[PDB]
Amino acid sequence: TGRPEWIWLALGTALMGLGTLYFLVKGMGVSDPDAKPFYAITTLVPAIAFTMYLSMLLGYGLTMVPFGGEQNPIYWARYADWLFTTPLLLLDLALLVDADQGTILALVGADGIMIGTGLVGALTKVYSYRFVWWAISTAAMLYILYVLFFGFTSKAESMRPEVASTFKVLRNVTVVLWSAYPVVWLIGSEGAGIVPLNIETLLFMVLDVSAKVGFGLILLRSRAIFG
Ligand SMILES: *C/C=C(C)/C=C/C=C(C)/C=C/C1=C(C)CCCC1(C)C
Repeated sequence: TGRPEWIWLALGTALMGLGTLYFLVKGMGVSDPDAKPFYAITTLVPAIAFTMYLSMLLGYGLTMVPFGGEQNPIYWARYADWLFTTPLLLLDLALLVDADQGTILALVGADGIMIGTGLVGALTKVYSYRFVWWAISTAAMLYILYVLFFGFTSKAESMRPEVASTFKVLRNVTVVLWSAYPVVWLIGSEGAGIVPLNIETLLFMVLDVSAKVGFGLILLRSRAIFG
């Protein structure tokens, strides 16, 4: 179809694929059992992002939704990606600060709501309602971020300065990147359609890749993954 954004899809596929292979080889060569968890989870993020990025590049994960008097292109494959990749990244942090089971449960659930109402809004035909679902999805994200900032950061204090310092970095990267998605959605094709689809795809690959490959490298290169 030669759509104005295939350039960004092919670059995301390439970066996600590269990060996936490096983590895979870096994780399968480690003998520390207690380290496997982090490597398997971290390699699994790029992995999923790769496949979904490849599908969109090939013309899938796309559907036209009617609203605003137009037939808007909605790349739904993104949510199929985020549904499994966000809670997995949340788990990496949870296993890092000795996060309690009840906490992990609440974070995974809130995350489920976030992507759930997120896709529903992106598929809604009543323009104004799309922003209703967007509003609920965003609130769920702020909850997760609250727990990550106030809660998780407090537990990372019972760790060594090595585990507490690696978490603050991953927490900071997660807070900055996750915070930008709702805005990108709001002013993009799923929202006010102010920023064209090609730019939007560019903004997402940068965020996706930074929050996945950029997240994995920091976590896997550190020595705080050695329980
Ligand atoms: C690898 C992907 C990552 C780390 C994705 C993070 C995605 C978010 C924090 C997405 C948030 C959204 C909202 C707050 C509301 C509107 C719809 C979403 C799903 C784009």
